[PDB]
Amino acid sequence: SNAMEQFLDNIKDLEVTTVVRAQEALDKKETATFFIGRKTCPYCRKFAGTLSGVVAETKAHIYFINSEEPSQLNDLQAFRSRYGIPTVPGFVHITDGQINVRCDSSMSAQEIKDFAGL
Repeated sequence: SNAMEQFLDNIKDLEVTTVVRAQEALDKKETATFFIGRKTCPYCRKFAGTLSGVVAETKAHIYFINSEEPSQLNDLQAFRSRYGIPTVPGFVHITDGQINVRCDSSMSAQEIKDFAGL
């Protein structure tokens, strides 16, 4: 749909990756932030609009994980189960071996910046 195409535009400057890359950030004590969601969900689309603006404003590097990528089905299931992400959108901030998860499509620009340490 037109709205899904707007989603693809909104996420154009996010870096597509997988849950394995998030686990690497945990294990290596890296700081990295991930938006996990799907273009097909209106709440993911709302969140992606807000996030898009934050990325444009800050020039931040934030990752995107497609929560319905066919080739990633059981890795996604396992990660979402292990880290408590039963709905999308999910916003995941990893730093110093610690993971923080928020599943709330309404997060404001400031809340997003606060959460991602921007």
